[PDB]
Amino acid sequence: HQPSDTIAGLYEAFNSGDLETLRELIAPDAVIHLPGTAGDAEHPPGTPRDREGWLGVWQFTQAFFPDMTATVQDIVQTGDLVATRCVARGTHSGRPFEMTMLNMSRVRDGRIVEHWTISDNVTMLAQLG
Amino acid sequence: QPSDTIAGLYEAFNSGDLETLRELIAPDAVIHLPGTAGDAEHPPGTPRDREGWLGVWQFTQAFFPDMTATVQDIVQTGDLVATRCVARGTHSGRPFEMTMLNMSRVRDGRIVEHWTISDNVTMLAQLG
Repeated sequence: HQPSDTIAGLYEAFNSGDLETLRELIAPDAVIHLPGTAGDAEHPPGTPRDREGWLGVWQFTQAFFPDMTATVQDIVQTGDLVATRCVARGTHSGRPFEMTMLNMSRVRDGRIVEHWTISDNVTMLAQLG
Repeated sequence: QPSDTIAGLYEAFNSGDLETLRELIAPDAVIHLPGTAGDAEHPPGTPRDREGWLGVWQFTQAFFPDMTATVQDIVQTGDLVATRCVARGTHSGRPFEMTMLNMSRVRDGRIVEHWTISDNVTMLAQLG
């Protein structure tokens, strides 16, 4: 049950802003598949990122939603593959939101080497307005 | 096995096989669809039942008649199955390829709870 621990560790490290642990748990050359909403001028939607590209998107999001946290609700593991359902919880200027995240991660030697994630942004925006 | 149920589900969606869909999904299943699937009568975040889900799926099928969903990775622990799928098609001459992530609870060979989200923004970027 090591890969499951890696992924649990990841979301805790994101919540705490723990860069050292994030960089331990994600390989520098990991293949990160972010959703189309995270696409920009340099990465069109569908283009994979590396670790530091992912951590860059995370930091941008955190600037807008400084109290946003992810809690793991369900986790399943088979071999080196871990899938998770999380709930992202925060407030936008005093109005609380609650958004589902679904993730799939490949772990090798206790490091994430591939990751897919999508968030239910439309539901979050419905809650805020 | 629960893995077999979920593999059967996506095959049944691809084939348009309503009979098998209704066998594999309990009528009272709790279906958590993304906010894009919300409307005037069912606000974003409100769970649906099977027939509500199959209603949204029929609209989606009618809109992208050549779309297929292929299970790429499947993980199982107990009664919980997660899948990564790729939805593929060609919409009016433009090919598209979009990730779907799903999580399903299976009991007695039927889906009783389901969460799904699809990377719609990437799909729309590929078409326009």
